[PDB]
Amino acid sequence: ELPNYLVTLPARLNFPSVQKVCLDLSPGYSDVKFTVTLETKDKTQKLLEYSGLKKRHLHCISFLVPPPAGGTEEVATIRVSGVGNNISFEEKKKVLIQRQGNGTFVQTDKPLYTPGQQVYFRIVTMDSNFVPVNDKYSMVELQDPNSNRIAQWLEVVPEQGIVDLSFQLAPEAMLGTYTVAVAEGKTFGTFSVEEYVLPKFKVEVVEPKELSTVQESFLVKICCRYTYGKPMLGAVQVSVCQKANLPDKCRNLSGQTDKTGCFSAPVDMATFDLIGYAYSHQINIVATVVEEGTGVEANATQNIYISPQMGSMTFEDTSNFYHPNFPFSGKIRVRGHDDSFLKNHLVFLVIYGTNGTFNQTLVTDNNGLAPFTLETSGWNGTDVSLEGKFQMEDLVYNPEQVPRYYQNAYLHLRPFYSTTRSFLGIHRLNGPLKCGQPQEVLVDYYIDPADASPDQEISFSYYLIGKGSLVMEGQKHLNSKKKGLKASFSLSLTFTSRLAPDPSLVIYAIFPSGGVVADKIQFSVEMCFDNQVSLGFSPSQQLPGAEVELQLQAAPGSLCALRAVDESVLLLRPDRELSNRSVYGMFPFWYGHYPYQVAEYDQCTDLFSFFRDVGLKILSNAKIKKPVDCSDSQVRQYFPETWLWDLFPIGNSGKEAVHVTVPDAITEWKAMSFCTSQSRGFGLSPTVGLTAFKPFFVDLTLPYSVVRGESFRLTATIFNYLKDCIRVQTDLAKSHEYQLESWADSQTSSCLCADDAKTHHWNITAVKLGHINFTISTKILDSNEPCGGQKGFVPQKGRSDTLIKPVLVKPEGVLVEKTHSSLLCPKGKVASESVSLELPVDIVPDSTKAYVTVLGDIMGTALQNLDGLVQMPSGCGEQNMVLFAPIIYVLQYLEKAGLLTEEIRSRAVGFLEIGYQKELMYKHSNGSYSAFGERDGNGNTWLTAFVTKCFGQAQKFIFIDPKNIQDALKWMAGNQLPSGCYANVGNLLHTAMKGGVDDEVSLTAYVTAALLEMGKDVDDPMVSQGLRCLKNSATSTTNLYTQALLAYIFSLAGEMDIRNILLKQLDQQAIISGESIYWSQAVDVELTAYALLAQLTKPSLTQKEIAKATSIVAWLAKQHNAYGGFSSTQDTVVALQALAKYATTAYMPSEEINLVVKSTENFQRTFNIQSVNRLVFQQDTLPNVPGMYTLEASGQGCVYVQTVLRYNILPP
Repeated sequence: ELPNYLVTLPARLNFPSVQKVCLDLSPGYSDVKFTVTLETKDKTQKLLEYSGLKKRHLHCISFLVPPPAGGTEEVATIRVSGVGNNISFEEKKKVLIQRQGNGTFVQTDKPLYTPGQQVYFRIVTMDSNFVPVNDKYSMVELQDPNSNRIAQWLEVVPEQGIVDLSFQLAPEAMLGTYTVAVAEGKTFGTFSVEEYVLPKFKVEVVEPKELSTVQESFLVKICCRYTYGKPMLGAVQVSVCQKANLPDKCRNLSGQTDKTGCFSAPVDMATFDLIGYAYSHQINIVATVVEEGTGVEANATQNIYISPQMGSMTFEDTSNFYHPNFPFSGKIRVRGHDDSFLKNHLVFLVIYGTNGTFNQTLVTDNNGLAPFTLETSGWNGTDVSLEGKFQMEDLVYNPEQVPRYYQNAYLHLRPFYSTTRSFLGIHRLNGPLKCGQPQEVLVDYYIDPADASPDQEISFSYYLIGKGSLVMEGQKHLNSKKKGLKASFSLSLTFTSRLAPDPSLVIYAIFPSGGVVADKIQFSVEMCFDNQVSLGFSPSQQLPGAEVELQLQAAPGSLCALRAVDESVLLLRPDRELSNRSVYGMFPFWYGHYPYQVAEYDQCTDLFSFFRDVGLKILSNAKIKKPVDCSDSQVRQYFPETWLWDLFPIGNSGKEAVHVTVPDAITEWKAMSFCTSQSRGFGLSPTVGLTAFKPFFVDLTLPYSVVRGESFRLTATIFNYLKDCIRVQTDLAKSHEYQLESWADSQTSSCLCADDAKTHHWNITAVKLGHINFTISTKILDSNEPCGGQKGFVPQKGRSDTLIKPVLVKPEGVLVEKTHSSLLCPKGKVASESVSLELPVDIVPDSTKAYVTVLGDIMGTALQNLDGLVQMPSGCGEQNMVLFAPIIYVLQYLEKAGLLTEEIRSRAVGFLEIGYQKELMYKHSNGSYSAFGERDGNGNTWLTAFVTKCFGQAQKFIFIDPKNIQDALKWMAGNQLPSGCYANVGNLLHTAMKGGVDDEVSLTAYVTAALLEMGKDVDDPMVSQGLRCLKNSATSTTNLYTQALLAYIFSLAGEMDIRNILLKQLDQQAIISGESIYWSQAVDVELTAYALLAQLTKPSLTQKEIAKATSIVAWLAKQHNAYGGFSSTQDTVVALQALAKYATTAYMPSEEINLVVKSTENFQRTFNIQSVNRLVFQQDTLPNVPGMYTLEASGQGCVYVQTVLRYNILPP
């Protein structure tokens, strides 16, 4: 009898967690002493210290993880040693300790906001074991669509791992996709802001789910459903279309819905491409429903792939491996073409192997499961292949017609390592298992009584492993004294949130000959949270304005964050999802085997592959490893946007019930919640709904913006959902803020029967500016006369309705935007400038809107993109030169703008040090620099000028050799000729690189501009040699690009004789866009960089040119694709060069600026711009009648202040 040990532990170790190690003991020993200890570079801790017993003992302990030595990565050594009585077993393996990603998300109360409203958001950080961490937040920033950090929160703490923040938008807040970025990382939450109106109906496809070629005609059922669940009536236009790989094959249906509310029509596919491979097999259905009377329309899209498979069957519950000389079992799940499941269907099973191909026929049951149990006695331990088909024949794969093929299932089986003649198998537990409930597994066995021997009571060791960690352990002893036969037993397993969506389970057994019989299966648990959260409403369908009981159920001691939103704002845009797919989605990287830093294998199906397939480190001395192969009335004023945004504390009962008032809307409020306990973990409720509904009410169709002075149509649609015919009476209220031209001058009494909508129309002229209220009241008139064909009934509740709707009113005419700029940049003295706000007097009253905006630092976005540009290095191709070009310009801009942190500068110059050797061996021996390999080809003159530009501006950082400069000087000593330029010779023919046009005088400008940034200047003869080809060529100018490069070459030449003529066609041809002006004609950013770099050469500059250049740096600053994207080979380098010379000339970053604005009627405002809120783009409206304004600034730094006068003019 040979005793043996086993040691198991996880392979990937996480610091904020406690992990499990286990040691398995044979009978015998008991005079030796087995330890397993984790050791590392600075300590060695004790995990298990144990002496053996007379049985198989599985000792399991929980241990805390050491911190990583590098901060996020460690290869620690796990050591097993058995000492005592002159024998010393010793074995070392390796494990990985790493800090896992704390998964961070941000949710908002809505994805879509009007101007003048307040955005609320919640911010959650997560651990991988689903307990939220109270980690410190550095900075939370809220950025513009024009990428200005308009809000910033510094040093904010989460209570119970979550933090709720708020931000107020301007009444004149501009429209686009605002961003909430978190902790300088990957956590982005985008919310859109635009001018909208709330729809009251959604439109959806009902009957076409999936389309196949088997049928001949199908049905479309477009159903328009209101947001409170009632059906509606309107005009439907349906357009079905096919995409061309060219006239689009399309069919248009039209009609009107019914009392059910769904409109149906049959569609035949004689129109669509069902013949062969001509168009795309992807039908697009677009439905447009116009509501009657009001005329508001809704769209509905549906993209349906034309399925060419009649059926598909898979191996859902089948193992990868078979035990030899023992029966095999499996399930086959046979699915149809459109979510249908084949019952009692024929299954053609065929098995391939070294013995040959054998035949099997099968029939399923009325569920769709297909069970097969077979014998592997004749397989003699060889790799076999399972194959399953539908029938004996097959449909013909026509290469010219539409193919109708099947999905024949294939599986490859490899035998278990047959070191024993015993059997151990697990019957599976189908698909999705419910979390929290205890499940039962049935596991069968057969011990052969000739190798294992009868006298030893055998023990089966069961491991339940989830997310690469030993979750639940055990060992069960069964007597084998009876010379036992094939029997079975059961195990109890509970699946929690610590268990995976796909956890595994291994039962092994060790015999006294060293043989192991073992089996590993995988499960399917639904994506669980350990905190069961139930969000409920009582009575879940209430009239609006009354209270409901909101019940939150979670763990005791929880913080429950609740969000209740309207369905209509979800009908504009779909919000960011928060479900079990989303929370589990941002985590996992454990998917499969060991990590690649730590997996050591020997190479030219066993227990080692069983533990490797779950990612569990394991070591022993037994034969557990296969040897290695070489292979009544109610007033309605209300908030339509977010009902509930309150956090709630949960007491010791685990349930909290509150009374909340439903807002005065006829809609569905979708509510959801997520809770946090530190003990149990994170929870998440399913999204529930509260239908706020009244039987008889009023809805208004009105735009949210009405321009003043002229008429617009207001539609009042009255809805009846009762069971009687009622004589309604509508009354539009009268106020001085609007007027009407007597469209039946209100007081309108009219009959309307059940489930009906009646619209009244008015043409209203807006008189007063701003947010004005439209007020309407409806009453049920008494039964004087039997209207509607029957005697009218009068209800008792909800007889009267009154709706008040606000509407923004804007002044009439076109908007003149008169802008003025200033750069108040002092150096330790007060600096006083002034602006003038003047207007031509033809204006409408109350239209003058003016605001003054101060910004500290011009670059207000992508600050971390400059520091993140230094990553992902390479050593081959032309990608390395482009990816390592702009790091020099980025670090030049960092050291000229007070942001050169020495650690990232040292890392970037180390990267450029190891990239300078990988760019130095691209030199041609003729004197130029090569592109693809050494001595491969003579490149263009632009490539030589660019490599001497990126080499000659790196000697302030890194040792660059000077000999290639002299070789390049001898190289273009023959390139330029006085009797004609453009010798050219060679060209860059590279993937997705073109550069510019690169004609004669442009390449002359590159070779006479890029060659002087080694500290060189004028008195050179080579600028005069290039100048001789430009003495006559300056007259032609070759469009705006080459007049910009000729402006660049005479801008640094220092002469004025043929400079100023073409300067009267450069600056005034700029594309003026507010305070962010630029030039146009990839292309536009290159021309703006060339123009800005052309102005910033001469030393004779003043305040107005500096403020104009500040506007150019502002437009180049508010871009994410200019820097951080190296797609264009002369955009990022030239733009950062222009930013570097702008930092060279006058501008310095704002350290501390006290600024104050003053007017003439005793109004002053003081702004404080420190070093931590210099990125904040902060404004202030001006309440004065517009005129003279004075500004002054003091301290250290520069601030850019721009003022805007936006008013409206009536048009002559």
